[PDB]
Amino acid sequence: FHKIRNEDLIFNESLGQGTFTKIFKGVRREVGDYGQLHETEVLLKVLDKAHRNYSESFFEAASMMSKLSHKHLVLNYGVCVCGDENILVQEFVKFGSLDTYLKKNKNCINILWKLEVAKQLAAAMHFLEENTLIHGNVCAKNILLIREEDRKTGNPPFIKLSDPGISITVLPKDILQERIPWVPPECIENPKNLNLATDKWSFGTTLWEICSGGDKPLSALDSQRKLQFYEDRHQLPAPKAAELANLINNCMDYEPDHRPSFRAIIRDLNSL
Repeated sequence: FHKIRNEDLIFNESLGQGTFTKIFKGVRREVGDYGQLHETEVLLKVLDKAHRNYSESFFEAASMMSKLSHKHLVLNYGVCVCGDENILVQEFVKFGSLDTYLKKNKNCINILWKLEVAKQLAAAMHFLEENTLIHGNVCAKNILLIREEDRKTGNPPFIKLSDPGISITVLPKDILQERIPWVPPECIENPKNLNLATDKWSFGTTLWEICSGGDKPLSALDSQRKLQFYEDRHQLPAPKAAELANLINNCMDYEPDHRPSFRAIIRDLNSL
């Protein structure tokens, strides 16, 4: 990761928090192409100082993801590790996270919009799978809406998959349990079971979010009941708009080896 000086960063408003992180809108002063000076809007992810021991995991998968370039993968500009800070400097996406967008615009999002977003996410995951790169935290909160749909000009929405944050292989067990049903059953059993098949399960959970107007699956269950949901081998309910329900359940297969390739997933989506 390219190193950015704290002096070139301005922190502005808080945009919320992730796991052991705080998120801010900011500005980066930089010299761009042709030597032109820019003041570039950025997204700043700050690891909590109290959790500095997660800094290696905080940067790792993000870095590996940034070693591959792809139109559906978020751009990381670099890191700021001046002083006692651990900061990821990321492109600022105009419309933010998909989960909030789905809820704010539920009445204005139809099946064709959901199908296009599902196809784009599948394309990103197929690219990762072909590169045998595990993401590890596929969820609607980690999908960013670059561009809104514009029916008047035929433009579909356009999304990017963002970074996974600190890996589930190092997070406390109580946090993994709260992340059911995004974290697959084999990873609740053993977080070291994280593998490519992990992302297929979470992708199914993410499709459920996309189809459920930003509802969170199993949000009414506490961690104990989320555990028993997996022990009883339950599946998620079909979303009211159930067009993707079979694909969701096919991806959320309790046998990791039976989860379909993203090539097959893309073929299924194209058939709808």
